[PDB]
Amino acid sequence: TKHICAICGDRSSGKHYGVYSCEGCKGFFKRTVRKDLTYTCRDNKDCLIDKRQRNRCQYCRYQKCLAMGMKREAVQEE
Amino acid sequence: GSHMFTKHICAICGDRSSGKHYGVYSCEGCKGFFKRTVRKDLTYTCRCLIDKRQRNRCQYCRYQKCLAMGMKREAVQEERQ
DNA sequence: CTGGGTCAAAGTTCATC
DNA sequence: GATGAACTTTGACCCAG
Ligand SMILES: [Zn+2]
Ligand SMILES: [Zn+2]
Repeated sequence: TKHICAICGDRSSGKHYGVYSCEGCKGFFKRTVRKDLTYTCRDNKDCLIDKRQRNRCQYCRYQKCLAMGMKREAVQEE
Repeated sequence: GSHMFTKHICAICGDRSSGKHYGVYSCEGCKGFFKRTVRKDLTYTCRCLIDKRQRNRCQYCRYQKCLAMGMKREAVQEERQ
C-alpha cells in the first residue's frame, strides 16, 4: 500500500465515500449513517484521532469523517 | 480457524473456550484476567498449577501461563468511552 | 477499482463474591 | 476490588460487479 487514512492515519488501500480511508473508518462510517447514530460521547475534549485512539470517542471520529469529506449520500442503504 | 459455536478449550486453564483471545484459545475468565492485568499493569505478589478450580489461587502463575501460552500484551487495546 | 457483508475477536457491563 | 457470563462494536478479509 501507498495511501493513508485521512481520518486516523492507518493504512488505506482506496477511497471510501469520497475519502482515502482505512477498513476501520469505512466500517465505522457505514454503521453510523445506516443506524442514524448520534454520539454523546462523555468527554470529547481534544478530538484527536489516530490509529491507537480512534475508538476512544465515537463523536470525535464521526465529526472527523465529515470534516475530511466523507459523504453520507455515498453510503447505500442496502 | 476459530468459530463461536464450536467447542474449544482454554490453553491456560482447560475451561470451555469462547474462541481465541489475544492470540490464544482461552475462556472468558482468562481473557478478562489478561485484559485487566495489562490495562492496569497489575502486580502479582503470588510468586502452581493453573486449572478451572485453582486459576484464582495464584495470579502470578495465571499471568505467567497466559504469556507462556502466547497471549500478546500488544493485542490488548486502549479503553473506550 | 468501488460498494457491501460477515463474524472472530476486539470492546464493555455488572451480579456476586 | 476481582471475577467472568453476557452483551456490543470493530475491522480484516471476501467478493460482486
Ligand atoms: Zn482510519
Ligand atoms: Zn482459562
